[PDB]
Amino acid sequence: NPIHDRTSDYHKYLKVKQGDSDLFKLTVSDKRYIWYNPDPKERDSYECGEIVSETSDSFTFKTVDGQDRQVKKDDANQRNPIKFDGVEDMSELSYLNEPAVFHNLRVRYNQDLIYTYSGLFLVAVNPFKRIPIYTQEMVDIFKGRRRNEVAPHIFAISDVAYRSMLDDRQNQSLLITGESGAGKTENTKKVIQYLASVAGRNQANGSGVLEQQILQANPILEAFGNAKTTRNNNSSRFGKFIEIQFNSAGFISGASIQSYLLEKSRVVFQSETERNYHIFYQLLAGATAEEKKALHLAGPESFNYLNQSGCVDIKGVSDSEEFKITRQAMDIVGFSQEEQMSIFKIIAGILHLGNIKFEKGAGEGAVLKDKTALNAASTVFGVNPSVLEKALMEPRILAGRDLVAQHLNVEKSSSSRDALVKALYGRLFLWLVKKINNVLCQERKAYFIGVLDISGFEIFKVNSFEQLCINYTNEKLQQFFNHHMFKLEQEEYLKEKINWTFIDFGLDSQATIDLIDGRQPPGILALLDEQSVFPNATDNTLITKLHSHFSKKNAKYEEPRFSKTEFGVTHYAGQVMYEIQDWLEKNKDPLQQDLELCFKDSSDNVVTKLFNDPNIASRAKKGANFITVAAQYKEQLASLMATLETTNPHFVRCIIPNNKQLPAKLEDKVVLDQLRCNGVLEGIRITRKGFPNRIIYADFVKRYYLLAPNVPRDAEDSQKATDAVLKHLNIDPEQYRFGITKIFFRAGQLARIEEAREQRLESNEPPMDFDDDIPF
Ligand SMILES: Oc1c(Br)cc(Br)cc1-c1[nH]c(Br)c(Br)c1Br
Ligand SMILES: [Mg+2]
Repeated sequence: NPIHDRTSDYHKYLKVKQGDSDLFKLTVSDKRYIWYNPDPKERDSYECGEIVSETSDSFTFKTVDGQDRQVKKDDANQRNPIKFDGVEDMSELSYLNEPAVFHNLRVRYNQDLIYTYSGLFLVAVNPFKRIPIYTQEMVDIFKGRRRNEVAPHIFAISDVAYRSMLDDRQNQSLLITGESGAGKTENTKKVIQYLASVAGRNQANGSGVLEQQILQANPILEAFGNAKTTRNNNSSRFGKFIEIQFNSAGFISGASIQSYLLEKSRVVFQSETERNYHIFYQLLAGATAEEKKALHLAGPESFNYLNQSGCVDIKGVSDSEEFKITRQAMDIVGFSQEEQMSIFKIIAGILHLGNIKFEKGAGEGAVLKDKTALNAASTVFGVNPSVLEKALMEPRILAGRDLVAQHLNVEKSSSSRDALVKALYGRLFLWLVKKINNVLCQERKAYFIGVLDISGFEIFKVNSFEQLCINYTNEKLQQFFNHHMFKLEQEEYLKEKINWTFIDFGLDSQATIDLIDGRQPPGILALLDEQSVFPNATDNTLITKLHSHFSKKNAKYEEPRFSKTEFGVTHYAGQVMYEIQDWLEKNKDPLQQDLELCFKDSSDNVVTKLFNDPNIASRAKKGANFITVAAQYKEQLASLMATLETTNPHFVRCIIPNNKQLPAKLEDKVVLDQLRCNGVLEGIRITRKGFPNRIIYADFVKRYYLLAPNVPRDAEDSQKATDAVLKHLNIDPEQYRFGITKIFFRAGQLARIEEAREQRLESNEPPMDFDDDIPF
């Protein structure tokens, strides 16, 4: 067994290295140490000092240099006995404080051990380097193992979820949190892998093929939906809820993906040093010359949407090599060889349209002198060039009931062309997602395990509407954790009347969540929508309204003194200053009907669908206007949170080590912030200070029954049989507390008492054998 062979890759890569004699001499030392601050100014930079002397309320230690300071014992950050350094579960630490909890993560991380448990939830500090812990071999190890039996691993919590789904017959979900570039997506993938191989049919195409498809899906989505931002080379610019469905038996019956809030302004604009979506870069430098000549493609720097950020390559990635993998996945899912081409015709077309140059006519209406790009785009799109032209600069609109044709100036024509682009892409993602889900969804599920993988919290120099929506979400998920961890939990202890003194773990971002989506009184997204429907409304009228409502009124809000177009929101992960520029047209999402009228008329069977399929081209109507971006997302989100609330949640807090995407560089001010706002320690204090073990006296007969002399799975009070089954074994009763519909146990006490009789081969079935028919 690899688990026990201290030679296996399992031991080499998942277990902490055996120490040496010097270490032992140290581990048994009688000395006591303190975690202190060499420089008060910098709280998060700690040094280990030896406690030299003490008094009733204070410790006195010597610093690294040699000077001695004291500190009242209450404000002392005691260092845990070094036999703890490396603990796979910080729930066990004797002293639970920031430097102590950070030192364990340092120790383990310096050993390439990225996983550690902080109670019921797992932790994952980005390695920023590959580690052989996700092989089929490591998959097999974890399958069917109790969490205690094995080391912390994304595969463990997955399995744990699985058993719980099968056992309680309750749907489950894996919520992976983290800021931008912390591992969420990487860990997301492992959950599927493990879940696909462990609960899959061993390949009967349908179930070994259905699984290959499920697996081949993500690369597709990551090709058109991910990109290089200044915080991650593979940033997920759209969230998603992946659902893995199981039949009543417990085998993978199917899966379905639900995309969310895709940053579609990226196709037309990328900040300095970033990249458009990979998809463009792959097809461009990865397509056959024959294909290269059919879409009139050329060098990335030739296309306006790709040559502006000053970055066309990603250190370590081969767009051509990646382009292949993409086509490889499209085939596994089911995409036709025809469909795929359109996909690229549409992408080539999105590039050409962006090259289109509008110029001032003799008058103020813009003109197109060069038709080269206009026709290239129209050509591969199956549309009519002159129709497109007229649609771009002279869109017909209604004046009351009149039909007036507009004549956009350069500025307005450009923006229209961009609206076309973005609209084109957004539909395609949707479609690609839509198309895909029909392959993977072909049987009514019995149960499912949801895997939420969103865009993490981000703070760029210019933060717009997308960034507000993104952080709004990251704030919503965070509260989902708080609620479940402290709110629901404590609320459970209160009525049981278990005599639980309420604790306020100081974690609650309701004020911030309210300032954004609240309706009455109106939060930010409310006034925004309201401004979005008023005729003579402008960005200025908007920030002013926001200011008007919240400046010097709301605590999570701030009106800057250095700007008249930015407003600051205080998030759990930090304050974020938002530029209000373009929020109106962004929230309205405009597109000229003539353009939409121009594409429905497309010869290409893929494009046509984008503008004709109602669930692709349509848009809800909110009375006299269409539904706003801010309104549907709030709606989509609320729907998810509704879906989430109906499951049993498993948390995984991913932690970025530094801000340089570098391995072996765990910066401590960075890590500590994350652990702080994430509420990790608080997440640990609650499991320690609480009784998380709980079962009614009915299910008490499930495992604790014959414990004792006489006292079976049957009785007419099981509350009578309670204090008799453990009392006989005299289990500390100060460990549990019998409040009243069921009974609680403290800190995995159910476990020690479990193995008391669990790993009991003494009478477990080796009494039959003593005076058998061995008597004559
Ligand atoms: O981009 C547009 C536009 Br300009 C107009 C409509 Br009507 C729909 C889309 C679209 N965008 C995303 Br994103 C999705 Br999903 C869809 Br449908
Ligand atoms: Mg991600």
